[PDB]
Amino acid sequence: DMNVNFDDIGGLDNYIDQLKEMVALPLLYPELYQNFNITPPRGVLFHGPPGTGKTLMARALAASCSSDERKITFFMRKGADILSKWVGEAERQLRLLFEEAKKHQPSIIFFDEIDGLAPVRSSKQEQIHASIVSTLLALMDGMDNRGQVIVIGATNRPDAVDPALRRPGRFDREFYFPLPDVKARFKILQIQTRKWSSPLSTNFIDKLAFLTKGYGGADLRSLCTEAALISIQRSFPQIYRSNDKLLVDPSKIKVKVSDFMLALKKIVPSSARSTGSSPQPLPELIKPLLADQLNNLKNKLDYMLNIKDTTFQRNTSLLQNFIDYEEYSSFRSYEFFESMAESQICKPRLLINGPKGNGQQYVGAAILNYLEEFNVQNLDLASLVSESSRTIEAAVVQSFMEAKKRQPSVVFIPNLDIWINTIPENVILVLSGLFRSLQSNEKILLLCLAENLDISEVKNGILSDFAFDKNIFQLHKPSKENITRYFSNLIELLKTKPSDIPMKKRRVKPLPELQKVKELILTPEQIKKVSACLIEHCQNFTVSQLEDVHSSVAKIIWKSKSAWDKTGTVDEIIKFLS
Amino acid sequence: VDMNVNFDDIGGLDNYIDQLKEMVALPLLYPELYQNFNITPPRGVLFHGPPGTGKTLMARALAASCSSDERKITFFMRKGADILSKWVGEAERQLRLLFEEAKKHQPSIIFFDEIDGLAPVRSSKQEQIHASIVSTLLALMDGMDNRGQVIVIGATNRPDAVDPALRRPGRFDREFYFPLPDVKARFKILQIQTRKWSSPLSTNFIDKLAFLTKGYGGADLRSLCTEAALISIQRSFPQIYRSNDKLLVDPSKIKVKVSDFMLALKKIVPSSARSTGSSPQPLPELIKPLLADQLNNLKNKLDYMLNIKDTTFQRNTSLLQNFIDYEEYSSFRSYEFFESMAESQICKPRLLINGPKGNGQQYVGAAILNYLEEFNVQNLDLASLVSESSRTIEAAVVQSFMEAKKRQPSVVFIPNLDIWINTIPENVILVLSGLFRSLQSNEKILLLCLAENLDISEVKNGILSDFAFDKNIFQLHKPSKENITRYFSNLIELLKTKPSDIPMKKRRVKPLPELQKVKELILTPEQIKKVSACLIEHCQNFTVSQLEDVHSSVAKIIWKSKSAWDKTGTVDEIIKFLS
Ligand SMILES: Nc1ncnc2c1ncn2[C@@H]1O[C@H](COP(=O)(O)OP(=O)(O)O)[C@@H](O)[C@H]1O
Ligand SMILES: Nc1ncnc2c1ncn2[C@@H]1O[C@H](COP(=O)(O)OP(=O)(O)O)[C@@H](O)[C@H]1O
Repeated sequence: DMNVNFDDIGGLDNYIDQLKEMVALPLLYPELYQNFNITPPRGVLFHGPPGTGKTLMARALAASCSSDERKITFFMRKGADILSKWVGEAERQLRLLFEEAKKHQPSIIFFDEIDGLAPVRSSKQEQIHASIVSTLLALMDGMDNRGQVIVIGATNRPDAVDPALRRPGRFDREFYFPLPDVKARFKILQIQTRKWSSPLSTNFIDKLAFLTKGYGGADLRSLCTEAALISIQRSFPQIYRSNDKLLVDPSKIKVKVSDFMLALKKIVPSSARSTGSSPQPLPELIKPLLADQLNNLKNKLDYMLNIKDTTFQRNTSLLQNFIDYEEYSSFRSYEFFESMAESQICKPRLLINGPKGNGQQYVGAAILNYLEEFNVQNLDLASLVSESSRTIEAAVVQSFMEAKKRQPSVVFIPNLDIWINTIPENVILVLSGLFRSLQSNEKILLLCLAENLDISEVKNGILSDFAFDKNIFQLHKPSKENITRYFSNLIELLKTKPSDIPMKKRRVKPLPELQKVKELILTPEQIKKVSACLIEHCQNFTVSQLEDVHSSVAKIIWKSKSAWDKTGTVDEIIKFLS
Repeated sequence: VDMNVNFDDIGGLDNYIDQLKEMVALPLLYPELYQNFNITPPRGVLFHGPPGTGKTLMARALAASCSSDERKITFFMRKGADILSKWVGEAERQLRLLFEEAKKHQPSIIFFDEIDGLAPVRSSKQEQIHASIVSTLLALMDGMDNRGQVIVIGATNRPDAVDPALRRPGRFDREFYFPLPDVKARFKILQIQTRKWSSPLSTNFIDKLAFLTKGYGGADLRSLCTEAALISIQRSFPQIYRSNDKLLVDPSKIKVKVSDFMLALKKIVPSSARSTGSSPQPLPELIKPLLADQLNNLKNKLDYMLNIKDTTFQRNTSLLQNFIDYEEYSSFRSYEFFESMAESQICKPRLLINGPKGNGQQYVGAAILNYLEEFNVQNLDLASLVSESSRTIEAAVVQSFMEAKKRQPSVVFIPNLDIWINTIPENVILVLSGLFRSLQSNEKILLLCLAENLDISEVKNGILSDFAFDKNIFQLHKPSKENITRYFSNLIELLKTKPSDIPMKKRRVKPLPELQKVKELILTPEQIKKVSACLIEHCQNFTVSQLEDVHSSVAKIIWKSKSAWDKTGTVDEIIKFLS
């Protein structure tokens, strides 16, 4: 518990406004609930992925509603911390909790990890957990008409809470705390790196927000902490050898770009610990080879999914939309314009077909990194047959159901050429019947990537019932300008100096103790000959063959990283490409 | 179980010692640096690795080493799910009282040994009795109130059996892989266990023990030194094993020789041999003439494939010693460009070793896996896939590849590929090929397959065409004349020995003291040349298995007459056998 105000939470302004409403307006403006015979909303259920800001929202509601002109007291009970081996002493300890929260009315109650305290309806296990959920229903249903007991509940899996506790009288509003996008991760990184003695450039924070996809709110905090710790390790290492306190001085500890870029390589986000990785953007080496034809593949995805407009809820908040904008013949016209706004999506399908090894694993990852607000459901082989209990049928059906719950979704099938051979025809037809039983306005994009997929399989074959009619994009091999830029990026390492490479040198003097209180020869005929042989050898090559040539020439270049006579390196590059 | 074991007792984990000092000791001494950036220290590490690696030792040494000053650190320790009872109550209540007493004595370390039994994965049935414990653990570790300076350490064999909500910042933000130690760390562990001893061993003997103990963990090295000391006690004073009264011995002249360690290495089966995959070990000294000419070439090929001897970037063994001994030195064009051009040397590391039937592939695979010491070997052989009877083939292949995807220097190892592509189902090869083509180029997952008489038509237009075995096919050719000459020259060196050189043990002339209770060898050099010529001419165009058959068949004849001084009968029997 700290003095966390609401200006230490980034990206959740709408739920901040709704909580400020339900904690201020039924006690500051009481009259407005009489002319409409309505009760104020009583219960709210916070749910979402871990490290998003649920407990931060409860702590900020505790801190902000504690001031001079009004007192609001906070009662917290953790997950199943109220039960004991005594039979009905848990019922006593819950009833007395609501009694002290009732004889007070500054009280608001919070149940962290409600899915362990109040699980689903008990088919077996008629023990004290069912009595706990029955007394919780019977105790928070009503003992006050229009009272002051807001019961906040935090969980990770909201489907594990009892459905009898998810109703319009108890846990009314259900809030989803989403993993932040780029604009919100920018604000979280400014909230963390705010009171530092030397702040960061905003272009660098934009690059950090671009790099940290899949990072929660806690993982950005961990990245900032690890960058500060690497800066303390880099500035004053001598405090890692003494067992007694030394005298170091702050304001020489500045957090550079290298500390963040080294802290990024060791922090895995919580959405990639049991997955291994996250969909990363297109890497900087092969960006000359594929970003000429990824941008087109972005534009089609900007044309069949309506991403760049986002005509519903484009701004930060709904109340801010009522402040800075003016509203507008509302009965037929609203239905008509909402129908024509939602009718811009027919059936989002995309099959990205190319030759073998033409960078499909980069294009799929770059597209899944580009689609920020989408619930990606992977139908690859390593996610379907990973479990030894569920069948391929049940896995495909459950993944499509999770794609149907969270409505902007991407069903993602990489290596469709393998997927139409490993997966039997029954599961492909089950997925086809699931995709034909959807409305047209449903935002479930079926994305597919394949290598050497014959069009006879998608126009009259097994995939002919997925409607890949005009939505087949063709990754073709990179052209001569792309290969020229790729190998100019390669050749610029042959031109760099042996003193310009970042070879770390040993310090000639030891570290200070603390108080215990020549131009290389490269004639431009050789560079043009290396350019011409690298262009002529990689004629009609795919991306994997170009990376093979790039690695094979970069080994020869990195062997002579200290030499100045670069003639033998050029001759070995000539000799390899023959 | 919280002894005086500190940080000089652990050997070979010098990188995690710096981070555990960074998150336990250094916040206590320097709170002004952590409050300068408004950062909390990282609190809570999940130790994971093979069993017998040093997790509990690291926890106890963290509890005892940072408490040498007058800033005491209490060490609460919990065995793996010993906290739950037959009722619903005490399982959450005891964790409540544990975290409250850890809150009270504020610098504290809670150590959950074997946390995979306390916080298991949410299964299909039997939800309640573990989810009600996971819920109170998650709500107590990173709750709304400040937990204080409670450093939570968990320890496990595999981290996937822990719940993923625990593997999250604020609770288990750091995950430390404790590796089976390399030869320098095994040297340091052997130096640590043989440090208190009265007659210490030499340096080169500990070096030879560090080479001989490949695959051993730390606990196996401790058991080796314990069994060597016990065999030394059995060798010096046997009579204490027969009396029931305490005899008077002196704890001198009981020094551990080499012959005690050489028996302890036979009494100890390591955790590498208990596994079902191919145990990495060097080429044995018999067949090292036959194969080390064409193993070295493979090493050279791997040195051009994985950049082992070219390590200027990604040399992170210890970042703090890197910041101590070295020195720093626009921003993108000096770091990111050169890191990309150093990572862009690994394109697609594959290697298919293909020789005739019986040409020593079971030795070449283990020797390559011994050479790749800093790699993570994941065996995709048949026995490791079918050994876990609950898993399927597909799930085991996907699990091994996903374990190889993390800890990125890794080797996916398929021995007996000719058996593998004939007995694994056809969809599993496509699953593995889709997992390999869904990798980036710069990922160091080497695919190492060894095969016996595999057709090139199967890797050209077959079911292994989607693995890119184009240039990376190495042919183990049959061993040449000089290798066979050196092999049988060692055999001949066995033949021309004297029976006084052949080690026969003793029969002692006097019994042990009770304790106070409280000819010339006739073998002409022409016969040696005849036997060597017959061994060479008989083993024409043979493999390693046929050469070992001939070697065993001749070694039996030589060890028949190991006491005879007239070696003409055994030469006649050797020449009679090879006809
Ligand atoms: N939306 C956010 N904005 C800023 N910081 C956040 C946000 N979400 C989480 N954090 C950081 O994460 C920590 C709290 O997250 P946590 O309470 O662990 O969420 P949850 O309970 O959902 O896992 C705080 O230290 C805070 O700095
Ligand atoms: N890295 C190491 N350095 C020194 N000794 C070790 C190391 N690893 C293990 N040991 C020895 O092995 C013994 C048992 O280790 P243990 O705590 O059982 O590890 P784990 O819990 O991982 O099996 C310890 O008493 C220790 O002396």
